[PDB]
Amino acid sequence: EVLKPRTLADLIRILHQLFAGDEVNVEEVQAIMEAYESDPTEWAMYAKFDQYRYTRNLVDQGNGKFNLMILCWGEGHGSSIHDHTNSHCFLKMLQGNLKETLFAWPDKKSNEMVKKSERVLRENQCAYINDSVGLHRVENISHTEPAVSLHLYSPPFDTCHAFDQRTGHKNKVTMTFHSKFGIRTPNA
Ligand SMILES: [Fe+2]
Repeated sequence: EVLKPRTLADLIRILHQLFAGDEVNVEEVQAIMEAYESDPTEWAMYAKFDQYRYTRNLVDQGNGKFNLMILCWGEGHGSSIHDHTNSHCFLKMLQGNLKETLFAWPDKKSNEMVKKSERVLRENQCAYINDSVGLHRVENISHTEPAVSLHLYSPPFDTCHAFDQRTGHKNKVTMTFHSKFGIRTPNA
């Protein structure tokens, strides 16, 4: 019953329809993204890794409605604890596996941060998060294999906050692209 995109190209086309409006059905988007069968032949042009940290690779600008990007996690690479600047955020596995740890939001008080949930995203699985759901950290589970994920943010955003697990203090972080449309960006 779920519309199954047969290619990354089909999926992008479907996403343009699902975000053409002002409403967006989260479970519907989640199911269609999950239904797409990851095919490395179709997204290898975006799979540009860096030795020391993960990379963000823009695939499609979604007519200003959303950003679609591919994130490449080297061996052992992970993110900090961050928020998502009041946007919808979908992340689907394209290769390997990521461990998502959901964190609760900190008070004004300084305290160790509390884990709310911990899981591994399976092959082709699509997960969903926004700021009302919680904060999270994402990491490659493997020290011998990469992980690759497909992320969709609506509306688009280029700033977020990173959180110190020990205190809950946060810092604003401007997010950058490693590449856009298969083309490396100036200055990593
Ligand atoms: Fe995230």
